[PDB]
Amino acid sequence: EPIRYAIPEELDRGSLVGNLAKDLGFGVGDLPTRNLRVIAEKKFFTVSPENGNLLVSDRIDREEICGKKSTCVLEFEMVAEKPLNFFHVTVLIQDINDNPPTFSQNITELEISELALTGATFALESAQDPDVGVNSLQQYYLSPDPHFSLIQKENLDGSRYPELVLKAPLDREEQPHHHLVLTAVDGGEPSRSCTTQIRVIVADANDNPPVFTQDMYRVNVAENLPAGSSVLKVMAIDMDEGINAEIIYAFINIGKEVRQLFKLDSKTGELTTIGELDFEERDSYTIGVEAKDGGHHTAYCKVQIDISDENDNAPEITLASESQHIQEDAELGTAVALIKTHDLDSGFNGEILCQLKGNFPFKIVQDTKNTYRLVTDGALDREQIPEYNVTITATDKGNPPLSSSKTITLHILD
Amino acid sequence: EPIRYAIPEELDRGSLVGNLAKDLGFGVGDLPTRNLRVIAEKKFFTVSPENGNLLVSDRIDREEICGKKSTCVLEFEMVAEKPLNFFHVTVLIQDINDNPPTFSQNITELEISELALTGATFALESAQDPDVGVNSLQQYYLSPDPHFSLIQKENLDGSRYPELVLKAPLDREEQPHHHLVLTAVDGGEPSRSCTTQIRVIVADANDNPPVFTQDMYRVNVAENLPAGSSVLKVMAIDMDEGINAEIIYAFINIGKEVRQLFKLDSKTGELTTIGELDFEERDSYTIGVEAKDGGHHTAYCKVQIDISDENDNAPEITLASESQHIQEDAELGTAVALIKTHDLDSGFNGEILCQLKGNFPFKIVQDTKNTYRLVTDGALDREQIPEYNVTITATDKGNPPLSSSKTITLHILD
Ligand SMILES: [Ca+2]
Ligand SMILES: [Ca+2]
Ligand SMILES: [Ca+2]
Ligand SMILES: [Ca+2]
Ligand SMILES: [Ca+2]
Ligand SMILES: [Ca+2]
Ligand SMILES: [Ca+2]
Ligand SMILES: [Ca+2]
Ligand SMILES: [Ca+2]
Ligand SMILES: [Ca+2]
Ligand SMILES: [Ca+2]
Ligand SMILES: [Ca+2]
Ligand SMILES: [Ca+2]
Ligand SMILES: [Ca+2]
Ligand SMILES: [Ca+2]
Ligand SMILES: [Ca+2]
Ligand SMILES: [Ca+2]
Ligand SMILES: [Ca+2]
Repeated sequence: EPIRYAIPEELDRGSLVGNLAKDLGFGVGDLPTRNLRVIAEKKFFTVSPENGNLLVSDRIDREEICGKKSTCVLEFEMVAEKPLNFFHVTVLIQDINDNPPTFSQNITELEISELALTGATFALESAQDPDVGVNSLQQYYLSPDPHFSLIQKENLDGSRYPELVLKAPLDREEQPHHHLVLTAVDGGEPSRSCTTQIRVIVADANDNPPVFTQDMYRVNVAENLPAGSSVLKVMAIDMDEGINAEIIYAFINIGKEVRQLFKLDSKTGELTTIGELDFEERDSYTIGVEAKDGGHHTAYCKVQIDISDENDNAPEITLASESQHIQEDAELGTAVALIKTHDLDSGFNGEILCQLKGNFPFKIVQDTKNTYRLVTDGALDREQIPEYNVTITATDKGNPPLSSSKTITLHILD
Repeated sequence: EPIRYAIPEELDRGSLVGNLAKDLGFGVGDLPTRNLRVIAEKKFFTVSPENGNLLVSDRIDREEICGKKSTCVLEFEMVAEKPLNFFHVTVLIQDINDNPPTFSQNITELEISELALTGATFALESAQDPDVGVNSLQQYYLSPDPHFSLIQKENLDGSRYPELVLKAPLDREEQPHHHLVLTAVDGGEPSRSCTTQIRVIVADANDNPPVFTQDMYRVNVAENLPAGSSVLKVMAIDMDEGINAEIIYAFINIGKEVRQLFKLDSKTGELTTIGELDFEERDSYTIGVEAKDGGHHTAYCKVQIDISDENDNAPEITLASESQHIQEDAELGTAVALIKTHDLDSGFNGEILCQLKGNFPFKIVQDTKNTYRLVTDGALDREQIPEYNVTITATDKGNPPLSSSKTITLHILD
């Protein structure tokens, strides 16, 4: 007694579903006398009491009725009169591919670090299709990109979902963004399609250690350099981004001799002096510099600071004599006093020229480069001149030249 | 004429350096008459005018005089009288191993990430030795540790510096700290030594992706569940530290049908309901959950939420008749009205028991599980009772049971 029909959805009003009169043993000779009607909470079908045909009266949208059910059937009752009887009529609504696939968003972003190995799989969002059956099964295609490809797997129910695969390593320092296009095409007639853009943001990874612009920082300064003066500036380049590019500079393998003399900026890398340079104490400094980032990648270089000799030391004079006593009967050339000179500076700043300032019966006789001898070159007499105030002046050959004066009293004994 | 001596440093006062009288052709017969003296800005040596010997007068510290020079010589002048002459005396001070090595700090810290490959080299700070020669060359020894070893290289000048090498991979999740002891021993007699402790801090690396406690979160709720009620709580474990352990929870591959129904906490991972559940619309929800950390490591699990059927729908009654008109001459059993019942709920909540509330000359005759027929079971007469107000009550078999009342007026025609 029950009867089932099968019509496609989205049929215009008046489309023939079937002949309920012919298909139930109802002769037309008593059709209007039985008043064939259709009772239903949702009025989707009507019956013409003239011929007994079951037609449609409203829009039959399968997605509004059943949704995503595999089978969409409608069960209503038909009422006849004289006598009153019920006729259960089932109507299976067939699904047509009238709805295209849709992604949740037109543009989707994905963050992938540079450390993604070749072959890494990244999950993608599947497209939804309001239809069922073959009109809902999707085929996913990715636009050709030399870095990314697409693999398509199936679930247990047969539904297909895309997954992004990496076929080329990602280098943010070469290309931080990748624009892909994913297209979902269902397997119905006609084949409806939709596209979406995938913005792949290459996340930074600490894979580039710091690199100094110079493997050796060699500079020459003077020892009279004041404290705090700028000596040089080391520079390191880190091609990464953010914390993986911030560089801190610091000294390594250093001692208190150099720690109390120089200062390295932890941010700008400027090398200054916190102490006093002295060419006589140390003429060359070799310091190791460390460049470290957030990823603990270290870079090492050496800095050599040369110091020039400045004429900041005056020649001192050392004298010696036989209790600074001279016999008035001494012969010409008798050693009266011994002179020793030395200058702490090097080069021509250390060479000394000793002079005899004044007019005395003596003369300077050079023996070595630093030892002089004061001999007699005139007559002596206690009752005439009892004492001589001999002044010795030694001047270096630097620029500006410095000198010192050493006066010794030489008594004349009888 | 110049003469050079060679004595070790740190000699007590009165130690014999040499016989300047014997070594310069000076007979003792005229030794005190020449008054042998030593002129020097830094008084380190003296000469006894009785025998002509050159002795020491103060502490001879080679580190205070020359520092770290390879050769430490002292050049002073000797003064003789009658006649006055100069005698240049050179004294080479030999270095003794009287100073032990020293590190810049007793405890040094080093940060090494877990990604350090087997064989990675890490620079160490060398020990300083105030002496020179073999008394300054250091031998570095590291305490045996199954993770670290020591390699020793030489510079161009022959000085030796230690470097730390990694022979076993570092896992912070297994051991975040490593306590090492580095010892520096110089090559002098006696061999002086010093130690230092190296605190190796294993820096964290995002190498542990999130892991869910359950690969499947299956729960069953009721459709009358209010909005905002706690459904379940997903949990992910990240064994890393800091940013590499903070986990965010979010839905993946979801649509507006489920997005408008549930809410996943991005921090606590608690799943709540922002919509109204309906067993008649959908009975099971399958949602994908993503667990992502700072290192972009993803973890995926599925959550299945089942819904129980609640008796929240009352059975509705559909009636039909021949214009609700009855002939008073109708035979017993004539179909007067047609009854159709259906309940949207499932199970026993959907099964319906139709009753005939009141006393009328009619009775309910069941045809199918949902269709009833009201037939005649008594006499009829228009002039006696012209109309009947038949009340139909249909009650479901749920808990609590719900029911509806449908009253139709049936006129008696003559
Ligand atoms: Ca449709
Ligand atoms: Ca459809
Ligand atoms: Ca479709
Ligand atoms: Ca890179
Ligand atoms: Ca990078
Ligand atoms: Ca870096
Ligand atoms: Ca100076
Ligand atoms: Ca100088
Ligand atoms: Ca000078
Ligand atoms: Ca010493
Ligand atoms: Ca020494
Ligand atoms: Ca030593
Ligand atoms: Ca680990
Ligand atoms: Ca870790
Ligand atoms: Ca992690
Ligand atoms: Ca409900
Ligand atoms: Ca229900
Ligand atoms: Ca019910």
